[PDB]
Amino acid sequence: ESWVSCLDPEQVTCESQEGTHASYNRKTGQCEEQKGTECGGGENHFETLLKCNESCNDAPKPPCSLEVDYGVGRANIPRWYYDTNNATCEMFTYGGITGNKNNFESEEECKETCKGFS
Repeated sequence: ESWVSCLDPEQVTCESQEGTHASYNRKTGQCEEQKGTECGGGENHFETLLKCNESCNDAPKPPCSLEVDYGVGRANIPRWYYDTNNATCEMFTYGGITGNKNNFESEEECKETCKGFS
């Protein structure tokens, strides 16, 4: 149940080693890379960003509880994301770069999952 690590307190960074790891930052609602080797904190850390993303995709946490993330690529794939700041579903240009749980195929899906569709 690696999705547990996703929903655990963030792993604390470390200035001992130069090695880096992935961790789900609840303040931004996305997986981020940071330097450190398990120098205290929670179990919220992963081998890489893909492992983090997949773990947080398997997490029960509603997609509407995460912020908009359509990647930072240069693709042009229309997809729907929930805006947590304006509390509304909008279409964004998917860049093709990973993402997070907040990722919908349709406006209906977005709204219904905010209602609590599961």
